Amino acid sequence: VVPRSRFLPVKTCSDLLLVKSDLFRLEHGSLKLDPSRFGPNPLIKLGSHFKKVSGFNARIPHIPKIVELDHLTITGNVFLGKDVTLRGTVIIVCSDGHKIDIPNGSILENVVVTGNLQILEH
Amino acid sequence: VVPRSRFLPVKTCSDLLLVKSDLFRLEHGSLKLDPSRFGPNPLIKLGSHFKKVSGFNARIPHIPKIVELDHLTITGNVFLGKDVTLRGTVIIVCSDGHKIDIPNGSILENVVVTGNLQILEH
Amino acid sequence: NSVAASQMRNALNKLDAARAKFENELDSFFTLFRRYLVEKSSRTTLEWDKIKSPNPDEVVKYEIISQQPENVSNLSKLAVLKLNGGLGTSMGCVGPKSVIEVREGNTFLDLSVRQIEYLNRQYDSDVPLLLMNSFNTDKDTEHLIKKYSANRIRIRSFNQSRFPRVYKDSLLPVPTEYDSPLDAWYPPGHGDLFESLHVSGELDALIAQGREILFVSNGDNLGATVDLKILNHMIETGAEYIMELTDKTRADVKGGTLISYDGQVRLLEVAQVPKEHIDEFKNIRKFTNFNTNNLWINLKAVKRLIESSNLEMEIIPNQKTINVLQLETACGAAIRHFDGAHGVVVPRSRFLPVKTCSDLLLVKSDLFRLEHGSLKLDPSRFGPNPLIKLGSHFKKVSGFNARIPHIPKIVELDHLTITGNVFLGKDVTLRGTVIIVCSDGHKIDIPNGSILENVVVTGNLQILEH
Amino acid sequence: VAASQMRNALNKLAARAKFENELDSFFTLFRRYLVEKSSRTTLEWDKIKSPNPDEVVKYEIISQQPENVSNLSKLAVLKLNGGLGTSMGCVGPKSVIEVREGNTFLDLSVRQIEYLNRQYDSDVPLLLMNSFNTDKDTEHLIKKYSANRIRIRSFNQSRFPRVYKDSLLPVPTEYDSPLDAWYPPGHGDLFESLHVSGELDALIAQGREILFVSNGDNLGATVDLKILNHMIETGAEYIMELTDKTRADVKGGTLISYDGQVRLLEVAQVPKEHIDEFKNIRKFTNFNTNNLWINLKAVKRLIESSNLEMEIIPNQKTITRNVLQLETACGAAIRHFDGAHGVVVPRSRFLPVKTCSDLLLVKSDLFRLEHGSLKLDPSRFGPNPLIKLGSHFKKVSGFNARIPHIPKIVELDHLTITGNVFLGKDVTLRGTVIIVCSDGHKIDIPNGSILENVVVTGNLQILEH
Repeated sequence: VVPRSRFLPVKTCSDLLLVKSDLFRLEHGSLKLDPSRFGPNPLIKLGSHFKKVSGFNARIPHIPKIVELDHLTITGNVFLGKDVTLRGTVIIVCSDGHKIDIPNGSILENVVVTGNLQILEH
Repeated sequence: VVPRSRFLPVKTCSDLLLVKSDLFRLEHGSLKLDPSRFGPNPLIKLGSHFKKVSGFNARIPHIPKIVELDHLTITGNVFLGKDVTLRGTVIIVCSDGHKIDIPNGSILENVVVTGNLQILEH
Repeated sequence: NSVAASQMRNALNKLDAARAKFENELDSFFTLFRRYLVEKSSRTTLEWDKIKSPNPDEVVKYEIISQQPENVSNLSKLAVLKLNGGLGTSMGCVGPKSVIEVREGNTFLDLSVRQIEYLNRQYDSDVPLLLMNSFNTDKDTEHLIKKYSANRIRIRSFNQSRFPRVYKDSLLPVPTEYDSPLDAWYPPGHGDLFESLHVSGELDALIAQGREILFVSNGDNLGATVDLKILNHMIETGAEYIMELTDKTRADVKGGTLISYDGQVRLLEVAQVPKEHIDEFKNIRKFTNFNTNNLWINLKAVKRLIESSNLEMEIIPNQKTINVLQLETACGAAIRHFDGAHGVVVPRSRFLPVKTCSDLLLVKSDLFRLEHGSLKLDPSRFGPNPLIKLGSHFKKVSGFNARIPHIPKIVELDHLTITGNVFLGKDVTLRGTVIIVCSDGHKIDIPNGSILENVVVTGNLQILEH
Repeated sequence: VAASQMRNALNKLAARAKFENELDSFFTLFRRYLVEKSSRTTLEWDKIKSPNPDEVVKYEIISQQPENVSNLSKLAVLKLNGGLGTSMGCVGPKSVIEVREGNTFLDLSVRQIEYLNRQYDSDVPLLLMNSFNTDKDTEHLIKKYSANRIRIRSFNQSRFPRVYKDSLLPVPTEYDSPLDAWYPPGHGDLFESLHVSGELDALIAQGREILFVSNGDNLGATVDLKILNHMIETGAEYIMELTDKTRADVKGGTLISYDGQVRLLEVAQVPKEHIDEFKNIRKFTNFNTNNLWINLKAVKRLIESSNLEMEIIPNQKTITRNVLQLETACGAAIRHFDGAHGVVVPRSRFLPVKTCSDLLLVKSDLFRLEHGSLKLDPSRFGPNPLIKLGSHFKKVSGFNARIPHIPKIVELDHLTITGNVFLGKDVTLRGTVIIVCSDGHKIDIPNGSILENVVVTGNLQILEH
């Protein structure tokens, strides 16, 4: 037996977000977990507009501060802004047809988010 | 001929957002305009769900930081989170029968926002 | 008196009533209100520097109680009170929250009886159930208690205090007469327990009836059975107050805990943590426990501290518009003012609260069996219980039954969260994580027999009898 | 080490005139880069001062100067022309994009100098400084202006190589190996190339004393006589036209006195600690409108002694086979010139056309056209209306799609149009108009509608019955 310390798989862009976040520091080719972080890692379930890697960067070009997040699950067509913070449980689910722009700096915590929202450069 | 300083009518909950904001420090019963603020007040055209004071408080229970705003226009049924910052020009227009919930700590700067976003305490 | 205080004692001069002079009520209100304003001057928040974490003596783990004693004779003294001042409007109900059907037809109060009925029978004893009511509930409870005529329990109810609500702006005692509008009073919290417990004379009568300890629990806590091993621990270590604590889960933060402060154990709530430090408090990793409000309180000690008026608890100035101001206190806070008073951890087994219809689904499911008024968890179930977060079309109880008339098989479910207008069919099974979220405007009928497992469900779907 | 790597790799050839004098002129910059790349490339903040009436002249002064006609014999006019028209959908130079009443940029300038000439009897030469991305298309194009009251001439600037950002080796290998591998090194290249062409020799040779340089896409850059005489009375060798800065132009360049000389401070030269002060338009009130009056003789001498040397602008860019484009700005050269200083003009002489929004403005009843110049309407009391057209309006094609009939807007303050919106014949836009149309919708504003102070939203289709 060995601790998950050494089971850190990247199967899926959902895994790509985890290892890209502030939840890890990169030292000598190794992802060392934060001292703050005293649990299991958060359960990230990004839906499929996040499957391919071009899709994922399109949508998460600025990795959110996820250090106090348990369960994130995002569904449908969603674009996260710069400097977004996720906390507790965040369920964002944009239904077929629509698309949601989550504003820059927005900070979501224990919340279900749904609908249309388009944000455009004036 | 005085400076506009000695003209600060409060006719409308738009005026109310202004005088209630980080634009002014209060001191011995007088609104002192913030020193950094270089020139004319920002132009605030809140729409009609904002007319009565009841509605105003409904949607802005947390006056957004606006010390760097020029133009804000808000039309339709819109709710504003804790710690919003409005820089430059913000236009939030929400169509008939919709609703939009601006998420806590969002930094809206120079944008047009439109759509239908519900944010629900999970 | 003070300037604003002599204006309120002037209302004590301001306040068809033959020898029923509620001066007792008015006076107790005065002491609180005056001090409320006195504490209005200073920072009224414990110094963070001097808050220290409890040591094994002050907060005893469960294992330590567990394998120790078992003494029947003890029941001679034990009494059981159930806090009953709550209305059930937040669950969409006219009346005492505790008369809502919670499981298989049984109300909270039924289950209270059943559980105690069975305590009395198992050891041929006579322990009484005590229902502390309030002016909002007292009327209904005395009628509702009449049903158990010829049971194996002596249910005895009593009212707490009536206190006058105030105005946020003018800060003057809102009403005028012994009863102008009912929606003008308020019960002074469950800290007001002690005064009206002895003002009713249940303090005496219980001591006189030969009883020495109350086991106090909430109306809406189904887990709070009588733990003999505790009644013993409390009686051997001759403690005068025992608070039951359970491990704080990620969604328990806001709740208060016991600390060690100036060599006493006392109850720290968020309101009494300074704003620079609240986040540290809410940190579950630094505050492993919280108060379940399952309290064992030495009756003798209550008399002592009441007659030597020392029982002094923090003021919660809750505000409601019917803006207005309600000054109330909590039973738990008094803990410091008791000799040998300490805390005891206990498993969630006995923290089973029904705040919310989301909680109603949990306790209604196959996840529990009902034995002797007790919800015993399945043998299969070896974890934490599932996190159920039903959205608001589920807030009132008529709404919830409309929508979940047939409780789903939830035995292998972790996280369920449903949002918007959703109707669950007969024989639905939930597994793993189920996130059903129907957006504004729409409504989703989940077909009969449907079985959802690790799935996000969304959209419109209407199902109609052909 | 990066030096000899550049000079050796740059020396490979694979022609009658050796284009080396540029590849070497490059090496001078490309090297300099390394030197500065290391240490401080930020002027000491603590030494900057705000100019004397000496160093920035207000118009109040110039306003009353002669308006001399007989010195056009000293004037030669230049427009910068290395800019493409793609960011407006179009292709070819920017300068040939229809701007007003079928007139391109080029057309309007020609019309103006032609007018200058005819009205005054003077043969003022027009000069288009092209680039490789414009030269040929401008050479054939200009030939349309045959038999005119205008002596038009063009020329090309330098064809510097791009450099690979990571490897720091030059992009091309051959004299033509991809057309992606070259870049024109900015309007600071003006002099250097004005020299290599020989118009510099020709202008002096033919008695032209002063160049009046302006951007291609500036429509207000007319010849101001009132300024010409100021410039000659003072004998100053370089004059930079500056205009007040507003909310929308914080990060434009401005002019300052600094350790004895007047120079242009751009944002890059400011310590990262200080931009929260640089952008206070209470403290830095003008910007370089890029209308530059310039003494040709002074240019000759300065080139000959290699005294002209502007601030390095790296500008990192990308193309598919990241890369670096070291370039420079004529405006910044002002320090090296003697007597040099600035003059505060009205915004009139700043009318950039960067965007189809600008295009709506200059095409509207806001301006009457007269002999190649946009005259702003007399009634119009103060600042131009603020036009923020959205993205379906970016390309010129789309613009014409939706506004084939420029709306009357002489009384507009703010217009914002977002989404897919079509505008009828004879619309009038008063005050504030906000038309925002959601994703997947369309809105047809009906003929002769008067929108004044409104928010319009929805989904209206209007169909020829």
